[PDB]
Amino acid sequence: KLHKEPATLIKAIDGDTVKLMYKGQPMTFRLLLVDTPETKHPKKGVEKYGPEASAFTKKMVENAKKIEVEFDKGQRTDKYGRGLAYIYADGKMVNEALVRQGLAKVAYVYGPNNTHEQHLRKSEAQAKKEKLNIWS
Repeated sequence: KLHKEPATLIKAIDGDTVKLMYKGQPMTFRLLLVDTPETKHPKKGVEKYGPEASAFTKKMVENAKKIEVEFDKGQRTDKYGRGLAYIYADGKMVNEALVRQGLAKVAYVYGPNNTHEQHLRKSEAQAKKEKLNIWS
């Protein structure tokens, strides 16, 4: 079973990445299962909707009373040393909120870190149906 753990916001970095104090250690977290438009992307630097997805993740974690991280059941850090997790701001999953607004698409999923994949795909199908942001 997955469980939520407390964390503290240090800084939002991009739509898909936030730095948190987790267990008294500063680290960078990559949001599981979502691909956002980026402002810190190699070659293609600032993409269309990159500003807007960065601003949305920043506003959601900055205004939160409690942030929690939920690891999935496979590896907990990627090859760049980033924590791989579902991030919750006051009980609402940031990964799902971005997909529901059309500011992220669900990533190509493989491997054991796939628990909320069907939930996110349902939210993406709704954002697409409503022609929101990435899908307008």
